[PDB]
Amino acid sequence: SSKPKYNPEVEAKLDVARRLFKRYDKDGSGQLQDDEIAGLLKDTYAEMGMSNFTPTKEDVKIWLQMADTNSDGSVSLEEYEDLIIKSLQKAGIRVEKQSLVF
Repeated sequence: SSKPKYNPEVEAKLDVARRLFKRYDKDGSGQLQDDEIAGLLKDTYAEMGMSNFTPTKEDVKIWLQMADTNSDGSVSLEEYEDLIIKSLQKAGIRVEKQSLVF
């Protein structure tokens, strides 16, 4: 019903990641399979001026487990952005999410 409250510095990075998602999602399925992720990293890496290494079905697997919460070989829009959140924390971006006491 209600969504959390993230800082303006967080969404700022989540926006650029949103376009990159659909940029590869041609099937419009809303999930980046091990294949769709193969080339995705190549671009996602360019964001940091990286060499844009070309991994394989194996490497992509270890990367999928990080983003994907179900590790079902599919990273949803919400499952992908999160991957950048963990990095944004160390990158120098303050983020806050609605967390209550269990």
